[PDB]
Amino acid sequence: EFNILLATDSYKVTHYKQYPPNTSKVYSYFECREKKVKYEETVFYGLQYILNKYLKGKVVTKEKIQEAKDVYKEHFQDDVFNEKGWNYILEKYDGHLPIEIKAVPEGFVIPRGNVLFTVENTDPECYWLTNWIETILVQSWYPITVATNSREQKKILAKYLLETSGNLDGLEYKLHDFGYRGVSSQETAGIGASAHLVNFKGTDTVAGLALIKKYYGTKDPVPGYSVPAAEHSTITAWGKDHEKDAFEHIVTQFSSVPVSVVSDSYDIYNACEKIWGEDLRHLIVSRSTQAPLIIRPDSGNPLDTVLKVLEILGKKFPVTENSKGYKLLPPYLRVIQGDGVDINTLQEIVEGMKQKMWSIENIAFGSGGGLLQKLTRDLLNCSFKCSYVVTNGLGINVFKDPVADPNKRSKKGRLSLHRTPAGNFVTLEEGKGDLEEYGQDLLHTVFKNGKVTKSYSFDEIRKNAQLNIE
Amino acid sequence: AEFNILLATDSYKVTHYKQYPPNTSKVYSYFECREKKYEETVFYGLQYILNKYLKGKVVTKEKIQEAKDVYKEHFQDDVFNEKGWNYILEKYDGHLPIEIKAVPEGFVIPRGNVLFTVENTDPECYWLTNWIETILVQSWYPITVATNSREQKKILAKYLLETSGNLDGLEYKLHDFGYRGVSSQETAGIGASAHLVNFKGTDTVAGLALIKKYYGTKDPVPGYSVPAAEHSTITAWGKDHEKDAFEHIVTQFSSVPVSVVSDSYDIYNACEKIWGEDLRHLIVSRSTQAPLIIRPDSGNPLDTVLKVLEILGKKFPVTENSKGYKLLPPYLRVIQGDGVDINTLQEIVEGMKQKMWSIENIAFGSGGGLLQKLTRDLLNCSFKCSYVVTNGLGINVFKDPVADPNKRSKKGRLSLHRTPAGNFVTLEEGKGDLEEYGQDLLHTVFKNGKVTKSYSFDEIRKNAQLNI
Ligand SMILES: CCC(=O)N[C@@H](C)c1ccc(NC(=O)[C@H]2C[C@@H]2c2cccnc2)cc1
Ligand SMILES: CCC(=O)N[C@@H](C)c1ccc(NC(=O)[C@H]2C[C@@H]2c2cccnc2)cc1
Repeated sequence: EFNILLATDSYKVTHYKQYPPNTSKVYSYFECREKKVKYEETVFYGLQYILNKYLKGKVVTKEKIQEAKDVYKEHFQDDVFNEKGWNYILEKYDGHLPIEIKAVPEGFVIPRGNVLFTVENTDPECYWLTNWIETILVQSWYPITVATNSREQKKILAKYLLETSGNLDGLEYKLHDFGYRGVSSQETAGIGASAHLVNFKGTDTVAGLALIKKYYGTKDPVPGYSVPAAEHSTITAWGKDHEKDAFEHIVTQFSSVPVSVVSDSYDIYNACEKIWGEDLRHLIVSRSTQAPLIIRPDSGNPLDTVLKVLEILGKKFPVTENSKGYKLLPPYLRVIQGDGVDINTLQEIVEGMKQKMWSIENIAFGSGGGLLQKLTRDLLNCSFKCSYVVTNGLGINVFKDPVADPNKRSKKGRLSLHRTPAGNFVTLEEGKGDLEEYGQDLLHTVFKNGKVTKSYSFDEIRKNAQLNIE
Repeated sequence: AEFNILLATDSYKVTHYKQYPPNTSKVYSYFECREKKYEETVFYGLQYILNKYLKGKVVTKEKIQEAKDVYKEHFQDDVFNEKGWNYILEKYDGHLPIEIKAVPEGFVIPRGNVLFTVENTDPECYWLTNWIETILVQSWYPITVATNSREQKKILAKYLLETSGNLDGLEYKLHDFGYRGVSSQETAGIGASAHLVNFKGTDTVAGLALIKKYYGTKDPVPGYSVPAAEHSTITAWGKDHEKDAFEHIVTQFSSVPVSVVSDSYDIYNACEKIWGEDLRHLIVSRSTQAPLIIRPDSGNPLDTVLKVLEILGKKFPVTENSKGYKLLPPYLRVIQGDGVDINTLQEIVEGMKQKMWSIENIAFGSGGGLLQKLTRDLLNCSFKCSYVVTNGLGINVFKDPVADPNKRSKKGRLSLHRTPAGNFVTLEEGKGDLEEYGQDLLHTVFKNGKVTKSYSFDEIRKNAQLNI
């Protein structure tokens, strides 16, 4: 089981001995520092999961202190572990962290370079605890980056949907999470899935559903939805020469709901032209508007394959023209490109579809790796730094300012986020927020002395994270 | 609020029991790092998955009811295999009627070879094999971290041997800094443990517990670290008191090696004026097993390394080694942790060599590059069904997409063999049964809810060793 005393970077175990003597306060903040996709604004999401799962309640025990002591004595080949400091938290506070965390509400969309959350110790003895928990808190970069990058792809889809159709109907289902297998772990799967679900309602990553339910909650039955679908194994197990039968059995089994059938197993073109287009057409043209056949390619160049499929289908099914003058497949027939989809290639497919006058109403996208795995902490320059210290009754504004990288320069003093008269955000430095020139601080206390003092519903988060779209 | 395997799959897999050919009794599948840099792969991390997520009673009455309620709402239709999961509950007491045979953990295998196979042991559970594909495919991550980390050990070994004549302390030349740069607490432990198959330097503590609990070592810990400063422990002293911070830290860690981040304001000024003059006397006096390790952390990774080495060279006695390469005094080293990945580490060792600096003078730290900036596509980690039994007839199945031939999967029952030349080969269409040459290298690791074969972390370390 989890032990906070073993959930930090090794070197942090040694830091209590490095601060100026008589330091009573170490105050730190997190931001997405200002740097082909720009990501000028970020979705703040995921901290509440960290607060509940790892920082709330009795997190220090005598067994946990002892387990850490023996581990670090071997790991450092020396005694540097602060047994005294951890025992103090256990005796004085029943193992509850004397820490205060202030954060902007979850789901809020804030421009780059603004304070998102602050961390400070409430007990002078625990000056070292602020940066101990940097490691566990900085991991919030991941739900932040997934939610931000997913929202950016919703902007792309929203542009082209409206451009080629004049409406945003079913925008919530145009980007589907297929990333469960392509992530580093079961926990990353739940965190990442949940962050995509702030923007969309389509997910195959089940892990995300339980995480939202336990850490946020919803008034809705489920946070995300899926449809019956096929894989190479459920097609190929019939034998090459029985591909038609596989398709016939699958589409008949799921006739009252939409069904995705992967048709690239041997020859995507033959499957669309002959099998769906000739041989099984009678089962396809009969389907409900609420229950279409979603044809799925999974190989080759994403744009070219998508195009080639749409024309092959256009030449075997009645392709109507809309109010914007864009080619639209019949409702009982849809498409899903779930291969090689990331923010870049998604932009390319929808632009290439617009150029060949194909409506975005015809396709939905599936993304795995590019959605939940192909992201780093550099993408948004998610960083945690110390901005203020109190040593021997004196408070000072501290920061890093490396000569070779001015982008690595951090903020000074006590910070606050404010709403400007023009309706924007400004981060105030050096305690200037106390004057409330631009009203009250937008950061709220979300954690204080082992207690989660403010929680957000996933419904509030979704609303806060909405697209401007005007 | 605990782990439920019925909710641990891709949603569409919940529907596949209704899609396989009628009267299918067996579904046999395998894993490989498909062929296209990264010629061979370290097979690592399955033992973690089997023990944590697959062994024992993974099915309970409450778990079936949890999954049923969710999937009803998730699909807005009843497509859940209540009967099929209750069958595993009543018959096997929630144990998985699955058999998994894998190549030994740590084994270095070339691309496009069978690494592990999965099949159902009961005909009612034909659907079970690929339900657990999602959880098993996640083994891509420990495999890829272990493979990419071993690849950087190859680069480091080449240049350390070239500039010093030995491979001394190679296991300490690439240190894990990735704990904050990963996506979760669970990823940190899997990833940190995967780097520790090749190295012994880590700041990702989460990796030690995983090793102790799922693999084990003769030694008390598989990974080691030293005291080190951070910008907060420097900057807290004030901009004018960088020398006081430095002095205090090097004094606190006087008898052990200590890393001090020196770029807070001006890396070059901390090297020439502070370390090179004002505190020089506290550096020249240090023990060979307790040096000062200067840490640059901004600027161009190679230029900074060289400019720093150039400065320390003009303030500290630089000597020529057995290979004719510049070596700093034993009480002084450099750690380059910023912007280190496989490509940049190459550029830095490449660059240092041309400038006649021994790789003895430097250790590298890698965060995101080592544990995060990796994907399933790096080694093309894939799980596919190669064999089925329908109406008592065993048919060899595969996929061969016209658009991509590199996506073609293997057919029939597989087995892995070492040829007499010493290379490897995967036998398809049940050809293993001929016993042409050598025994199958895939050994049963899982059977009917039980982990049948295990490896210690020391065994895995042995297997994953470089040739030289
Ligand atoms: C919910 C409203 C709706 O009707 N949504 C539509 C748009 C929709 C269309 C297709 C799918 N599923 C697939 O394609 C799955 C086979 C592919 C897959 C999953 C996981 C991993 N790898 C591949 C899901 C939903
Ligand atoms: C074990 C034998 C030995 O002595 N190894 C040497 C090579 C060694 C040298 C330096 C360090 N640690 C550092 O520099 C840490 C400050 C940097 C850091 C850590 C975590 C996250 N971000 C940055 C660790 C080990």
